[PDB]
Amino acid sequence: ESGQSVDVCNELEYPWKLITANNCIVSTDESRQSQYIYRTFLLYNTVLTAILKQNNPFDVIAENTSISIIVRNLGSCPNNKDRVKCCDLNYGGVPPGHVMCPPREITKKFFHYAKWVRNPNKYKRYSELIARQSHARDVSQLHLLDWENFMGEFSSYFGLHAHNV
DNA sequence: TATTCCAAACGTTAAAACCTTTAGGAGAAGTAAAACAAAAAAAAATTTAATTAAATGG
Repeated sequence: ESGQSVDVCNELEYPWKLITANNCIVSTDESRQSQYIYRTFLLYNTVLTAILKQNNPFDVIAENTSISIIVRNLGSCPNNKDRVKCCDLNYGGVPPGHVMCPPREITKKFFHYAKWVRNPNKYKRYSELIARQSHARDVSQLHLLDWENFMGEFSSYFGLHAHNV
């Protein structure tokens, strides 16, 4: 009851809603974290594309593309192996090196969440994917910790307040 | 001792395909009636003998 609950998937007018309702799903905190990670890594991909003097392999949503093979291509970042070796990439701006090296399993679960889009109607098959507890509690919570570490260090790297989420 | 990924079996959720149940139309044998013609059986009429009714007659 508390807060603004008027935003419901019954967004028609009294009779027309009485006839049919908007397509909708169940939202829960864990899928919300999945979405946060998703949007933030979309932002990260956009910034890479912007400062890149080469293509951005992390920007292709095709099928045969697999985060596994791309990871195998690029590999763990030197000063932090949990990250990825984006330091060697080619930027039109001066290479910041390690600065652009996100974690590993975070990107894995990001890609698996992304490949959801093929059939959104099977929403639950990936609704929670990134932050799933499939112990695994430690694994996924520390993955969230690593992701938010990347988020904050990026934000500080460009003066962005951590509160802009 | 204890990693590290790299590969690999397994479960579960959708898609797709498949069998199902019912519904509408299509001939198809089966029953039946339509009709056909002999056969049998009944009916109809026939003719004589017998009977009686009546006139002729001991």
